[PDB]
Amino acid sequence: GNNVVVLGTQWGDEGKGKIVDLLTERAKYVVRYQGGHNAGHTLVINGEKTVLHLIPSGILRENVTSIIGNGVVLSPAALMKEMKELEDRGIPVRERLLLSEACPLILDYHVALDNAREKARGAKAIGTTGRGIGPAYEDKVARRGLRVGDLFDKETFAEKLKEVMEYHNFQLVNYYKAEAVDYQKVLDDTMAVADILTSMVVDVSDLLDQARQRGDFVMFEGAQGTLLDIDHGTYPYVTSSNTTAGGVATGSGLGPRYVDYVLGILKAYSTRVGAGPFPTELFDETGEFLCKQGNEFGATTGRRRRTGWLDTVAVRRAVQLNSLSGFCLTKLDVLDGLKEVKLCVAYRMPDGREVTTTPLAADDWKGVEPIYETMPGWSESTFGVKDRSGLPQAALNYIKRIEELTGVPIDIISTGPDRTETMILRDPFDA
Amino acid sequence: GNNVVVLGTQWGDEGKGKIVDLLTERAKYVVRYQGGHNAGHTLVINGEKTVLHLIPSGILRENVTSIIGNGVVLSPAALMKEMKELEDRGIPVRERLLLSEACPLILDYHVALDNAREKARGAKAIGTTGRGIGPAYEDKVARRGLRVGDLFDKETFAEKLKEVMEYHNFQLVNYYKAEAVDYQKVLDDTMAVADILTSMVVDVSDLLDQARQRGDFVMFEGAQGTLLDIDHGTYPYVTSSNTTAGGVATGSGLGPRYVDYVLGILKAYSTRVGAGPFPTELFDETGEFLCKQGNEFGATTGRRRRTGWLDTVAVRRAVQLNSLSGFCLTKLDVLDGLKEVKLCVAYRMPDGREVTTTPLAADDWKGVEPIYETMPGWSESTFGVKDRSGLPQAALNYIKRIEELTGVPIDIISTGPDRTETMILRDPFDA
Ligand SMILES: Nc1nc2c(ncn2[C@@H]2O[C@H](COP(=O)(O)OP(=O)(O)CP(=O)(O)O)[C@@H](O)[C@H]2O)c(=O)[nH]1
Ligand SMILES: Nc1nc2c(ncn2[C@@H]2O[C@H](COP(=O)(O)OP(=O)(O)CP(=O)(O)O)[C@@H](O)[C@H]2O)c(=O)[nH]1
Repeated sequence: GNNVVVLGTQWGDEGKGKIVDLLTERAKYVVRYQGGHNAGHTLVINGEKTVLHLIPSGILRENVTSIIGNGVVLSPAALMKEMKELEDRGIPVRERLLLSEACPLILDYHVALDNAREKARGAKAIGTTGRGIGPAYEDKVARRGLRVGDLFDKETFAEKLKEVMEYHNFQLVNYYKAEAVDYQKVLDDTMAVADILTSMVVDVSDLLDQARQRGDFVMFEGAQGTLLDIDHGTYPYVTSSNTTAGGVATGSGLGPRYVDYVLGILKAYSTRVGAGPFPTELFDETGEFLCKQGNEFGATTGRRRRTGWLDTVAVRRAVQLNSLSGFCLTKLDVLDGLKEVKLCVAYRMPDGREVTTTPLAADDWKGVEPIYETMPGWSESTFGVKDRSGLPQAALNYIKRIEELTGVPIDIISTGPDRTETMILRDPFDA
Repeated sequence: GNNVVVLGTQWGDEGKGKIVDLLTERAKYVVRYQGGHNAGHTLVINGEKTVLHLIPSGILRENVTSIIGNGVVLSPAALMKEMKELEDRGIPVRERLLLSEACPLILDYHVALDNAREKARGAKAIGTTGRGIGPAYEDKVARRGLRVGDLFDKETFAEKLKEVMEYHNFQLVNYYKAEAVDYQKVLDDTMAVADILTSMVVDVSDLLDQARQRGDFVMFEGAQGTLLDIDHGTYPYVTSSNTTAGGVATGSGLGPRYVDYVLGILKAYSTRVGAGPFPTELFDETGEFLCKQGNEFGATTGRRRRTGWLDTVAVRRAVQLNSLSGFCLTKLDVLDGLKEVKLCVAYRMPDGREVTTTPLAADDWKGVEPIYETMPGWSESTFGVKDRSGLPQAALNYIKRIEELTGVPIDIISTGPDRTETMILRDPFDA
């Protein structure tokens, strides 16, 4: 197809970064449609290692154009840092990037509200940890926030900031007992970068329809994982935004019906961070293995990342929330030199029932125990394999059950952290 | 199709009621996907005439299940009053109605916020905000609110409530100088409707996935008109949620790829309630003519609704934001008896450029001059016309021109409020 959606089907750490850059070679336009500065996509350019969090992945491509859409909450502060980076590293970012007028803006007071929230509410529980993504979203809904649009009219921009800034300053100092935020400084700061942003502004949903009208290849990138979707996920342990394919129409302004293909990235085993339900977690040695063999540690003060078997029951939930077209299985290599592999195919509830559908985020997940289906292992090294002819019988057998169980096939198979380590059985853009 | 979506392509008040009642005779399932107790739909409940604001008119039917999808904010207080209302009338509401667990709850403190917010940020001349819909959405997105699913753990609602309420009385009394909502009252009232609300909860996403797999006729319905969309509408002047079709994946739990036909209801002309750009608004006799014959009175303390000719530039945005499948033209009969008639085909920008796309809320609406096509009208009344042939050549020219300027077929025409006064040219379901 031409409009392809890419995203992780679990809780993150699916290993999205590789496939992305991979699909970014056949796509003309690239669009971020949800969330904020927490994309987490690492790259390398000027012989130095750089990690992007805002700029889409396609900025490297010369004849590609990357767009940040209406669904992304913006932070000039974080855009100027990433640009400055690539510009220094020699990348025409200004001639390659475009943003929506409708993008909600995160300003220092928005980080302050967050910083002051967790500390207070409870510095050990999930408040929200600094970048004010939630406050930016909340101000939006309530119809008091600001957008890139506003920057066009400076006179008006100054007055509105003061109306918003006072309501927030009031609750900061008065409620939270935190130092206030100087309106003049936020003002100085944003004006200094105004004309940059304003100059990258474009009519996105028009350009997108126009792009569809002529058959250009577009790829939509979600930044976080499906099972953390503010609504549909394992609530209350969720993230600030919607993390599913359905947020694409809302996020860019394209119709529901022009979503042609939806690629769901898929790790061969599972991992989660922070508390939250995790039915197939492993407690002792295989658990250790799946971590040691897969690089499951840190990456941002990540004390440690939990691991367990592939839960088919939740993957199925993701299949339905996204109307997934096909999969992209990652890290099958970690499974090598393993006695066997289990696939979870149903749960046992605390009342004694056996159920094939994710329990409502209102029933004890801590109670559900996984009915595992065991399968023979494989000692052969899959790492690096660049065709399926070299995949063992057992490897192909594990695939089929995941396919037979989920009711969606695997079009891309990944066999290593390197580009070359991939098997494109189909490719979203020609399907 | 089979998964049908029905919604307003303009600024609301397009005349959806009649169409929805009509389709619910064909639908096995009816789904609300965005909104609150706005709905507003006069049902002549077998003798007695009643105005439903939350329950779907599809509840009056012997073989249709009605679902309040998770994108709708829920008010117990409100739904109980509608239950007994219909249960008094003899309708088994309690057994054809299913609520999703993800539905945010609207409660006392959300309305009393609304009622204070209006006082201060409003003025004497009908302050119609007091509902609590904006507020609840503000709590959801900030992972700070309660849901229906929360009711499944009585001891935990008790604590999470005191917290979200602690935060709200601080605003009510210290910022707004209004009073506080009493906690034990709100805890008490809610607990007395709990076992009822949790007795109707169901796994929505699966249910729908089942009916689709199974091929049943599922209908989805939007409450507010398209250009009021929190995102792609006239910013200041937009509601609190997402009115377009994309709100379907998100408020129900059914991915984007499974919406089949997206039917947009168009009014023979446009009207507007309140502030905001209306580039074709009429200030002369024709307006009075349109308002008068259309009965565009707000059906209560209805300050006259703004009027004007139909706007193809505005209407085209709608088509683009929802990937419209076909139109349903209403109140065409209101134009009977008009020497000639116009339609807007382009907007003239101040620097002369004539264009076919609305100003991206920024380089303003206020400055736009409209460009029309004046075509002759009709005299011969078209009320009740049941066949394509019985329409005058002037009224037919008109329809075909909307079709041309937009590129979407008018598949359904309404020629009177009763149900027999309708022309089905395509039929969304068997299309
Ligand atoms: N061994 C192995 N490593 C892989 C494979 N595919 C990717 N990797 C590696 O695993 C990691 C995958 O995560 P990354 O590529 O950063 O994407 P992501 O983790 O989904 C993005 P974020 O975590 O910010 O949402 C990378 O460090 C990459 O080199 C694979 O097939 N096998
Ligand atoms: N003369 C005439 N009257 C019509 C026609 N179609 C509907 N009506 C009248 O339209 C009015 C509006 O219908 P209704 O369905 O209640 O409102 P709505 O447009 O669905 C919803 P909202 O106001 O929330 O946007 C009704 O009061 C009905 O009496 C028509 O084709 N001709």
